[PDB]
Amino acid sequence: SFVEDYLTKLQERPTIIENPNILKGSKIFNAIYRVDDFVYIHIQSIKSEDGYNQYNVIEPPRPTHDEMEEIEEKFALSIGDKEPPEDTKEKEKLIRSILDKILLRMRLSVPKEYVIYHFIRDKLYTGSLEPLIRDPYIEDISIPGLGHVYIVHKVFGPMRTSIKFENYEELDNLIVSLSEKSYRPVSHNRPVVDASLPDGSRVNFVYGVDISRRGSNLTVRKFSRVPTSITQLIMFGTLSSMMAAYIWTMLDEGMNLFVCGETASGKTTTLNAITAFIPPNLKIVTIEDTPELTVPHSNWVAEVTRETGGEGTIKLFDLLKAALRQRPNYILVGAIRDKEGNVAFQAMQTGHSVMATFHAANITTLIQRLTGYPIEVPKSYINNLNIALFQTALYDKKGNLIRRVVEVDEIIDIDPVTNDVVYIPAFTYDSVQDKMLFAGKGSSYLIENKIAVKRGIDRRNIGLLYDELQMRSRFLNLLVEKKIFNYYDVWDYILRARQMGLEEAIKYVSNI
Amino acid sequence: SFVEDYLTKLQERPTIIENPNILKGSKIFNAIYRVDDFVYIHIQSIKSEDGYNQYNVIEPPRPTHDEMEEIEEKFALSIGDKEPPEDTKEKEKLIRSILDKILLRMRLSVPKEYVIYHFIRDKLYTGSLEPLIRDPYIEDISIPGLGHVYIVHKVFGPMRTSIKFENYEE
Ligand SMILES: Nc1ncnc2c1ncn2[C@@H]1O[C@H](COP(=O)(O)OP(=O)(O)O)[C@@H](O)[C@H]1O
Ligand SMILES: [Mg+2]
Repeated sequence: SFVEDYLTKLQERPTIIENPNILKGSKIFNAIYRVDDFVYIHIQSIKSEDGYNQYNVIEPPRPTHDEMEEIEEKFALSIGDKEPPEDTKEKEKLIRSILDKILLRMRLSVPKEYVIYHFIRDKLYTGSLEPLIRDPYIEDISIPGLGHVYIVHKVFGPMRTSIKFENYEELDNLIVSLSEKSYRPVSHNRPVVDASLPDGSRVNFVYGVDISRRGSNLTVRKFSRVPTSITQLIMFGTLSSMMAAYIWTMLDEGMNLFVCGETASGKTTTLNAITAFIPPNLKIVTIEDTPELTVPHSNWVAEVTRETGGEGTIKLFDLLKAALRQRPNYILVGAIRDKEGNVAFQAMQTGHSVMATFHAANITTLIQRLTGYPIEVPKSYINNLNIALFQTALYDKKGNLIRRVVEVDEIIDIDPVTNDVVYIPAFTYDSVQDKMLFAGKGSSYLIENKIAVKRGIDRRNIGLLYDELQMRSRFLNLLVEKKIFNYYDVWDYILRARQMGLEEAIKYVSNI
Repeated sequence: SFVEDYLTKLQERPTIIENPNILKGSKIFNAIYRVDDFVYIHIQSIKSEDGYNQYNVIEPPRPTHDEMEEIEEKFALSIGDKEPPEDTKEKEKLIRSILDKILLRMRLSVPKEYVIYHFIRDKLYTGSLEPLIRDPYIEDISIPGLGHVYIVHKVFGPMRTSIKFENYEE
């Protein structure tokens, strides 16, 4: 076996372990754990001089270079005109079959199963990075330029791996090839690309020695295909159950809402979580530069922009215009920054609800940016946007990083004397006690001028609305208590609440 | 009676109603109305958690792939790299004439009227979508991606149809 082989070259043998969690804290060890049937990891407790532990990937041996060239060329010669299917499984099925035909009649330097591993690894997956992708104990992967691949391991922290890139052009080719597999090719014109690998891991590419002077570089950040849910956000303290119940009520009624803040404040995460509040039987069109939103609704159009360096380039603006003809109930724009913002408000003015993330720390800044170049939403249409929430990163007393929705504003008007926004802060934040404050009872213009009127409830039975709100807050609190945190489970519980009512829903989930 | 054929696989018995207006707005229902001679619609409420009720298309049975393929081949032959005229109604007329000419002495697994329906439906109209286009109670039709065709119905609101697209290429 390829593994046992490797061991025999060693000065002294490492102990086989199920996983590195046992090695935690320790520092006198020597171990090999299994990842795939094709990937074993050898971890060495002896630091390098620069304090890196060594992460050694054990893979089966590769065929010769000339063998590989012969195979690729034959593979290319077969089928070479036909395009492969889009479906990843059907694609791999086809490739393995074709490969099996070519190899059958060949005399290989290494076993067939090994040629197959490496061919598939390089052609369909992430090549020499694939073992790192497959190890669940890897958090982050970095190729900073020529040299080793560095990782952050959940047990050992930063480690130097046995994988090396010693050639500029080979490194360029890796970045080009991986970005193409991530559906968003780099180019010299647009050498910086954020995207996701097929497994869902986030990847950042920086292409070309003219920008990344030690060679093209990349960073992979692993993390769930399952998006963070609204119950997790409540448990984190990012928003209260009442705040979530409020948003839930508003999305039930088609309100337009922007999630605002600075970069990495968590805006996209919050937008994705609250999307689960959009009623299930509605049409959702998402428009993004790269996919991040994981919408659970069935009627979901997911559109992504494209840069070609010429004809065929499609921007958020173009997609948003097309959405006016796609009968969506909600349009979710990944981020609004340029003239697509103007079209977002056109969408609102034509009866489509909209959510987006936006870069602004407060309502004053949000309105200045919406109404100014290059967005130029006219002032009298600004109140089509109903709600702006503002989210920020902070440190607590201990120094731990936290993210908090620090204000939720209802947009009422722009005052003609003179050009200041009229708004109501429905929620605010006390940074000292780390608590969310509600305005609250009989403070919301949206509850008591839009929803109450639709309902159509009188100003003296308005308690009925605030009671439904307090109700939704209890149900959410209950989900948190019972540790219903998974995105799709939370979605199911929300749909369940739609389909038997709150009163019946709270009382159910109280049992477990 | 391709409708009766469809009906009999059904455990429950859809009421025939000829007009779905009389169901607005009932949360329980299992009925059938006619759209035209070749299209009946079976609508049904279920306990779906995402709030989509069922809109099932009832069309005549298709001829086999081999039957259809033979027909398309002969049709191509009968044209002989001649471009259609430029009118459109005179087109369908010419196409239906050629069809009769070709099906005249063929033996098909399904009635010849059904062969013509499907053939004309895929060649001239919108294929599997055509019943939805023909149904006057449908406002929106969406194929958002792989999965079901979704519609918005004047009586029932958004519904999930029985029509499915599960292959990227097609
Ligand atoms: N409420 C939260 N609590 C903790 N971490 C969060 C929260 N929201 C987002 N994150 C994490 O913070 C980082 C930035 O999140 P993201 O939603 O992309 O922010 P933005 O969209 O503002 O750039 C990501 O790693 C994400 O997993
Ligand atoms: Mg974001």
